[PDB]
Amino acid sequence: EKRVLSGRVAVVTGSTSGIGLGIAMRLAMAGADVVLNGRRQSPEDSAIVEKVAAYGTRVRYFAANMKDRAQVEALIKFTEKELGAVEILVNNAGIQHVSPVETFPSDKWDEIIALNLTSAFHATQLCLPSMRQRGWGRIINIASVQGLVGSMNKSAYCAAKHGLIGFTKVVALETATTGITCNAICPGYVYTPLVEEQIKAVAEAKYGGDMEAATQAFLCEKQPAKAFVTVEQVGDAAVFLASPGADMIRGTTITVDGGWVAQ
Amino acid sequence: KRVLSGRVAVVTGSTSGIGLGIAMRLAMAGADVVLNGRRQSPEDSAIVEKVAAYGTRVRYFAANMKDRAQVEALIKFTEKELGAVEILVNNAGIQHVSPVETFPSDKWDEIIALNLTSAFHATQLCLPSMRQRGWGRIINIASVQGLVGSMNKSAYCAAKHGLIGFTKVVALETATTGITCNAICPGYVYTPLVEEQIKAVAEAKYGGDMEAATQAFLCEKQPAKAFVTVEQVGDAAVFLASPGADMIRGTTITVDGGWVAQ
Amino acid sequence: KRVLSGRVAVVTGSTSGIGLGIAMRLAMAGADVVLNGRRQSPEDSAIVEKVAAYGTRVRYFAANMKDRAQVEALIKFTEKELGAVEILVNNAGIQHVSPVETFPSDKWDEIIALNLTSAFHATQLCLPSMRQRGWGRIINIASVQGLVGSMNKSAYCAAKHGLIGFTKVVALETATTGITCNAICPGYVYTPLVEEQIKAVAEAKYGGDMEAATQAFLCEKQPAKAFVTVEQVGDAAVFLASPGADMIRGTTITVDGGWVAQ
Amino acid sequence: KRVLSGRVAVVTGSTSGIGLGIAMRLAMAGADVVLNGRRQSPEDSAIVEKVAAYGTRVRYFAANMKDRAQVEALIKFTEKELGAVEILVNNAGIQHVSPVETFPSDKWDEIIALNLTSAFHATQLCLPSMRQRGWGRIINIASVQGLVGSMNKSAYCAAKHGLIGFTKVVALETATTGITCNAICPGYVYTPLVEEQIKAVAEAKYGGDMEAATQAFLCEKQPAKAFVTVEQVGDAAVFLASPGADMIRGTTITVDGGWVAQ
Ligand SMILES: NC(=O)C1=CN([C@@H]2O[C@H](COP(=O)(O)OP(=O)(O)OC[C@H]3O[C@@H](n4cnc5c(N)ncnc54)[C@H](OP(=O)(O)O)[C@@H]3O)[C@@H](O)[C@H]2O)C=CC1
Ligand SMILES: NC(=O)C1=CN([C@@H]2O[C@H](COP(=O)(O)OP(=O)(O)OC[C@H]3O[C@@H](n4cnc5c(N)ncnc54)[C@H](OP(=O)(O)O)[C@@H]3O)[C@@H](O)[C@H]2O)C=CC1
Ligand SMILES: NC(=O)C1=CN([C@@H]2O[C@H](COP(=O)(O)OP(=O)(O)OC[C@H]3O[C@@H](n4cnc5c(N)ncnc54)[C@H](OP(=O)(O)O)[C@@H]3O)[C@@H](O)[C@H]2O)C=CC1
Ligand SMILES: NC(=O)C1=CN([C@@H]2O[C@H](COP(=O)(O)OP(=O)(O)OC[C@H]3O[C@@H](n4cnc5c(N)ncnc54)[C@H](OP(=O)(O)O)[C@@H]3O)[C@@H](O)[C@H]2O)C=CC1
Repeated sequence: EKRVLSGRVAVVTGSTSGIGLGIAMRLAMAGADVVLNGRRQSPEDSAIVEKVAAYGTRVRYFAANMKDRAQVEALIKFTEKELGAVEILVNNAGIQHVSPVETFPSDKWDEIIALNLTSAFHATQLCLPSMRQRGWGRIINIASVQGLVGSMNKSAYCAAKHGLIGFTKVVALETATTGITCNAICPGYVYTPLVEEQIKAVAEAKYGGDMEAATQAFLCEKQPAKAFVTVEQVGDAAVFLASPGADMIRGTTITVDGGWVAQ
Repeated sequence: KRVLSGRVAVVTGSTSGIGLGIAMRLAMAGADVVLNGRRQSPEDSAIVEKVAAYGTRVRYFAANMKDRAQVEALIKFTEKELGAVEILVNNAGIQHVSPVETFPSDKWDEIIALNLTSAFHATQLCLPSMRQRGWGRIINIASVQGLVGSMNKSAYCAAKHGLIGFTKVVALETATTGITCNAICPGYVYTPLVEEQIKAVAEAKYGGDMEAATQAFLCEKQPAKAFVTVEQVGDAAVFLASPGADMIRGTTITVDGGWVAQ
Repeated sequence: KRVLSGRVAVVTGSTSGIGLGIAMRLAMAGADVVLNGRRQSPEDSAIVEKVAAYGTRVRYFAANMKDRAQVEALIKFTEKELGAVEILVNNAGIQHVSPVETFPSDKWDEIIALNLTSAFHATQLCLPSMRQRGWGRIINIASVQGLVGSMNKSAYCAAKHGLIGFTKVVALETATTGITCNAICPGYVYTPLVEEQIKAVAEAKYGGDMEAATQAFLCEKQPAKAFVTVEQVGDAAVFLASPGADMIRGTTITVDGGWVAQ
Repeated sequence: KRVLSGRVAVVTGSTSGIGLGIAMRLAMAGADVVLNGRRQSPEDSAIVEKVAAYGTRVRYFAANMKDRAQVEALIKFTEKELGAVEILVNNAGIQHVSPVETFPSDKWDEIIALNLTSAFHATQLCLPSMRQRGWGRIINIASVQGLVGSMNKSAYCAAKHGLIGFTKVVALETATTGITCNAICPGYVYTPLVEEQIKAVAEAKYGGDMEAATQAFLCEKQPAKAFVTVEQVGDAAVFLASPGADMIRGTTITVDGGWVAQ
């Protein structure tokens, strides 16, 4: 019980890649046991368990599609069996689809709402009773600057992320007199596959295949620091929210965005 | 000579409450109006007559906004009867009060479907004509609950926050055009949606006393200690639809007696 | 007849720009108007005639809003000439562009004094009469720079943020009365305050090319790629002063071409 | 080996309350610390000893932050005793509760001077060294009152709103450097600044009952029904000063028991 989160059991959805893996790493570094998650029996990154287990805590991986409420429940029940009560829930799994509103596919709209907002509701609902019984909990929702402002061609995603922030506030208010907090982190751009795919698409469509020009234009359109936020930095924000100094941080956004929301 | 003369408006869920008040004010300002609700015969049998009193063309079309095909049928009906949809007011909406832990899955899905996704469907279906004609207004009826949270309203706060985010994106995609998209955020307004909540509170806490329950409900959130009216929400819709609001884009007009100010 | 018929309005700094545009729209809506600037002889010698074209009573009073005693003289003049101040528009404001490191101390103080503290002085002096009469409108001309920051505008963003916080408190202190207080937050409007900035940018970056400098200046911040007009800011003031805004309290009306939405 | 080892911090108004809590947390995290208040002999004779318990270099310098020449003296004292100022915490602040109508002109000016303008003076004096060194933290202690309004706190809400606006500008002017600027927004914390307000309420409304007044004061605004602690604010400052916060720029860290969430 030396490190700040020693003994706490965390679940990070969509932690085979990107921000989720970064968060899982930082939580383990801080002493938490961690359950990793994605859709596949074999993640594309075969080393994720080894990477997170390097910090001396207990780690598991469980394949579950967060768009299926029964699989969300399976992920929580597996954690309870393997490691113990879920004490830190990080709702992170998420997808993007870029399109003008007029031609935004109906199925893509529904999919983004299902994963990026409703899945967080399902998991939070499943975890809250145990947290209430134990008198402690953290629900950390990975929103976006796109939950606070709009961007062109991201209608479904901005809607889901705004919704996720509204959901965050309600959960925090319903738990405000308890040792359970609920907060959201709002990253600006982070160089993960979700962003790389977008930059590749505009590089081909607009910049003659020049990935450096496309990266600079994509980043600097929105982010005054003219640099990406890192997955380690988002993880550090998750560790902060999970720590005792954040016992009275409730229903808020921690924006880690290079200045995007400031202007 | 009226400020919206000749404009064709569609107001979803306009058989009752705020939607009907908006329709009334739009017609007072000279717009033709298509009213809408789920029923072949709305409960209020005089809604067409009440809105038609201001000398504009009025229609009613029954369509459930949770069904994309019926949203499309509403838009096509308007195009056929009155002409292109120029003012779209996404207003139909529902509430369900429950703690998060026991919030029914189907009730969450229903609230997201109507209070957020149906606005996406109707906006998607109306924007092409608006772009072709170079003018439009999309007015989304959000809530103070789209800006802050309240206990036992997780789905509704989520949907209304999401509706405001959607508003911003549509406004930005149209920012260099004659189309604007904005949201109105009312505080509490005394409609059946709120009356049913006050009844539940009166029965649980105040021995059925609606006078007492209404004041307790209102004063928990609304520093003016008075309700916002359907006419006031309609006046905000007229303002957003008028030429003075050509450069109001992607914003919230909050009409809430001070709720968000504190 | 007209919505503000007979109401007595004071618009500070209404010899130019947004203030004159607000005064014009308030007069068009039927209000009597007191115009105000620093000079006995405003640069624009025609302001009283331009505002008086709408058939209401118009006056001019020279007073520097940075001096509480001259604020009081303006209110007293209005009370003697036209009657009690019913609509107060706190609009006079200045700008100074500089990095924080070299921002002159006296310029910081001057911006705080005019763009924030003068609104407190005028509001304090007008509220007793509004309370005695059971009605009032205080309309504070803020900025998008009261909601977000921009480089090289530390004092102005501070003052305008402060003005928005002040607006909320005044609104909460009057929430159960017939007095409201709100702010309007324009984006860029083509006034001398902005033209001077565009001139500086042109010389620093665009070799004196006003057109190039004007498109760069706008499109850095304002997605509509067009200026907001003084008439549009005036129409927002009329809306806030009307009966449909009786329950709009402590809020911002953002008229900005999409700036705050992204 | 601790996360802020070797960094030199200055915390203004750190003889009491939140400022002392921040100083303690920064030192626990490895920072050298300069404490500050108005008095040659602070009321708490032990502040230096308490902060120095964590094995870092600690100093105290008496200076009134409303006087730009004394802000400069504090910075120059720090440079001489400990080295370049790397972490600046603008914390010193005062409160005055009064309705707007009777708010004393002098108390308004005093609150603006200390709660807003002093942060500008100290920031302006510290930035040049931070830019040369390529690293810095400016942490401004705002309030939930910088994000929303409360009755009878016009000057304070204005100043704290302005401080948040200033924070954004400084962060944008430094966004491509190793300097960040951010604000912490606490809800109610049980310091003398709050205890004096509760005593006023108790004597005015609860017949001297401090326990009743405390619960009413707290529960009107703060859904957690508990006070935030000076240690928690300090932990937020340590987080902002840490490497994980290198890309947190121009934002608010709100530590308020849910106040802004509703
Ligand atoms: N990158 C950025 O700039 C920003 C990202 N965010 C948010 O960060 C979060 C992570 O995104 P990021 O790391 O960027 O994107 P990545 O695509 O790198 O990671 C996405 C993660 O989600 C998992 N995943 C996808 N669909 C499902 C599903 N249906 N069920 C379970 N797991 C799933 C993937 O795992 P697998 O493929 O193994 O199933 C992967 O682990 C998202 O919520 C995103 O909105 C917020 C702000 C900025
Ligand atoms: N009342 C308040 O305090 C506030 C309300 N709002 C918003 O105002 C909007 C109107 O609500 P309000 O007037 O209060 O509530 P009402 O219940 O009074 O009106 C709801 C309207 O929606 C219609 N409706 C319901 N479901 C559907 C559907 N699936 N398809 C089409 N029409 C439908 C009803 O018509 P029928 O029954 O005839 O089908 C009725 O006309 C909602 O979006 C609500 O969220 C926002 C802030 C405050
Ligand atoms: N232009 C823009 O893009 C935006 C402007 N604003 C705000 O709009 C308001 C008006 O600015 P705008 O019209 O652009 O600026 P202008 O410079 O065009 O007008 C400024 C007005 O203030 C008057 N004035 C200046 N100092 C004083 C003083 N001490 N006492 C009394 N009157 C004074 C001037 O009158 P005289 O010289 O005759 O004394 C003039 O009428 C300001 O508060 C500004 O911050 C907000 C958002 C955008
Ligand atoms: N307490 C709360 O609930 C909240 C407080 N805050 C903010 O926290 C900060 C500290 O507040 P809090 O700790 O509560 O108040 P305290 O009154 O407990 O402490 C105030 C500190 O400021 C010092 N001080 C006062 N005037 C000056 C001056 N002119 N120059 C230098 N130092 C001065 C005092 O030291 P000395 O008397 O020795 O000079 C004391 O150290 C303030 O900015 C306040 O607005 C924000 C949110 C909530």
